[PDB]
Amino acid sequence: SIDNCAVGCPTGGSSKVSIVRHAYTLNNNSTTKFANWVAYHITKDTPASGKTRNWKTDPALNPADTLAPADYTGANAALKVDRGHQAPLASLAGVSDWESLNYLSNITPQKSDLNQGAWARLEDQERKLIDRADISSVYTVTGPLYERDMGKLPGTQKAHTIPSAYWKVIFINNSPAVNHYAAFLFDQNTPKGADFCQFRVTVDEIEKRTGLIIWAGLPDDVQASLKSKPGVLPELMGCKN
Amino acid sequence: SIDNCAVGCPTGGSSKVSIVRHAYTLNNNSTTKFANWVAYHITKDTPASGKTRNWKTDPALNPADTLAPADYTGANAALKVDRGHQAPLASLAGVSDWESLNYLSNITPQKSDLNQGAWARLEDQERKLIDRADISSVYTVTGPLYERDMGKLPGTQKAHTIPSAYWKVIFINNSPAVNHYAAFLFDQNTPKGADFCQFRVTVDEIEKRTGLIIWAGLPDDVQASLKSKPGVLPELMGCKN
Ligand SMILES: [Mg+2]
Ligand SMILES: [Mg+2]
Repeated sequence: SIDNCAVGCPTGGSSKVSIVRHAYTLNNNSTTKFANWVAYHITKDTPASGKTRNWKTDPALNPADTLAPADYTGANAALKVDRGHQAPLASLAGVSDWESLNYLSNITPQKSDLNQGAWARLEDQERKLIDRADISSVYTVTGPLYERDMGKLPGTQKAHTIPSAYWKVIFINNSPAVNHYAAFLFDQNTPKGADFCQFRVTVDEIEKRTGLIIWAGLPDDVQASLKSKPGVLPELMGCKN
Repeated sequence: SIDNCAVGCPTGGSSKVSIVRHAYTLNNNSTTKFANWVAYHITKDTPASGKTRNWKTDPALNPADTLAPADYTGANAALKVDRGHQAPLASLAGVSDWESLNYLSNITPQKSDLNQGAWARLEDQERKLIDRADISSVYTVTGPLYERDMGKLPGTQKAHTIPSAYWKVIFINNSPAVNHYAAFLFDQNTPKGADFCQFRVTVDEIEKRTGLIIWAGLPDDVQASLKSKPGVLPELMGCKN
């Protein structure tokens, strides 16, 4: 009874069932150990600052199909990665199941310079959209890409696949059929000082690279036309051209 | 009490007072003899087909400040122009004062190849938007450019200025601050078989070439960012890239 997608959650996830929470809807990958996609819905009631971060194994998954906190030991030192959120904590932690934002189904080993740099700056602008009086929702889908060998977490024996990049698809209010939208894609090795505005892409590129269909409930004609056209939502997020 | 603009009618027109009708809001130019801009609001209830075209002098204007039917005598033979509508007849002819769509304040001498070609095909797609279940309004502003000498109507003694080009700025539903938008600009000499999708521009370009501020009630930051960025509404009208 919770719809975190509005226009249909993505198809093409490796799991036929998705986890549905107030914080987000997520589709796990038991092979990579990370979520294929995470969909969430920011409203005026969802942001909450200063929450704590008790990393925890997601109790709704089989423990063999996801990571545990122990699996991150030594990762920062060896790989210069953080425990990076997919659905962002500060944008969503006002919901009733907020601690699930720190479940490791919502985390990947994300390069620190990306997590703390352009990815964070994009999160900040994404969240700020909800402060506009005429913006009542931000609906986002985010996830990883696996396109090159990224090495392995040193602290685990579990088979897993570290992402090589991350993507984020955003629209406001009711539907990208009528409302502004955006899509971004960042390599893991994006420089710390990068401008997130330089990473705009089409939804079609993300779909072709991921094997997903985003906004899967839209009419075919809407999908074809809008997914090959970069959106204008980034212009409201401080981007030029 | 009638709001044909939603987000503020344009500023900068030569007349300090505009004519407000159910069919449109119009700002006349007593020097050129044509409207500086015409703003209108298509809904599911506004289109009507097959209405006739009884051209008439606008009774709300001083006759010296506008054209009369006699003024068009011989114009097609001299200049290959038609009596071209600014606010489109078929999209608006169901309104309560529809005959005002054929008042000459809503008409200019528009090259036949443009009127019957790309301009008409844009009108058709603009009108078709309202058939979509999720589109409840189309708000448009249209008007001329005055940049080169296009000749004089042979049938009048009045000083007048034939337009050199025509533009159309469109958005759907509530506001371009949140909804898709488009802008188009066509020279008078546009070839008959031209594809209207090849004439997309920014709102900023139209403003700079007219002295107007369109959507003048939007916040400054919304104006600055969106007006320099071509919109995505044309993708819903059959256009690509
Ligand atoms: Mg982060
Ligand atoms: Mg016409």
